[PDB]
Amino acid sequence: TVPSIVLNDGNSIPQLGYGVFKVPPADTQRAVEEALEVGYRHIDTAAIYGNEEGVGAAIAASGIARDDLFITTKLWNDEPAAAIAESLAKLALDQVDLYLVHWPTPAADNYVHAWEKMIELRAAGLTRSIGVSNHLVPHLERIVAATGVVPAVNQIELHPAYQQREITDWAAAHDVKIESWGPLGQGKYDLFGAEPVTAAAAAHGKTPAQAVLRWHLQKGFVVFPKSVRRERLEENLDVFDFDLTDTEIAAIDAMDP
Ligand SMILES: [Cl-]
Ligand SMILES: [Cl-]
Ligand SMILES: [Mg+2]
Ligand SMILES: [Mg+2]
Repeated sequence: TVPSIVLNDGNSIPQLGYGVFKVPPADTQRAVEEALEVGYRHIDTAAIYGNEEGVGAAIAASGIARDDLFITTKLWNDEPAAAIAESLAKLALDQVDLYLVHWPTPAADNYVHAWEKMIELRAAGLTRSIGVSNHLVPHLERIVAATGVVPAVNQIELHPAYQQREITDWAAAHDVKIESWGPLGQGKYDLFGAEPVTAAAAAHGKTPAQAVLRWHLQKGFVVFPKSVRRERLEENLDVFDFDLTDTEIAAIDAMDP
């Protein structure tokens, strides 16, 4: 099953979650109920852009203890507070488990302020944990030095061809968990056809997608494979029954230059 990762604030998070994806608002409830039945307990609603009413309905009708669920969401575009408050209403929840704000600005003149706001959100109990996205080592050092609060999570683009090692190393050194955004390259390159990928799939009797997912997992990363078809939901979840060897992992790691 899905292992629970330790967050720096005392909370634990299921390593693999369901990313609500490609679902019109009316079918959202049904989709989440399906993920719940499959076995997912970690839900990420980012991709639905605030169309969370259906998510709330599913949770409410699920029968699952609040404490057994992990609700994640992110602010896309002074407004995290307004944003989260609205989401809470839609979700019919007192708080979410994890809240993340957007990539720092090219102007880099507000990410600190943004972090201060997140800290207040947390203090206000709107979210149990606070994290960031696309924060580089310098961004991270800056917010920590400025606020004294270390993010629980840092969401960054991550896949074999692009690993952002500086970030992951730093994170590991400071107890920050990494969430792999676009874990499978987003179909931008031939990931499934890569020798290191096919080789692992073949050896373990898994699919290439599965092998890659496993790679992230063994590396200690948090992932939200964006599933649509039940078949995929299933496969995406069934990646805890095998282990890539150290050699298998290194071959994949070598995919980046
Ligand atoms: Cl709640
Ligand atoms: Cl992807
Ligand atoms: Mg340090
Ligand atoms: Mg070993």
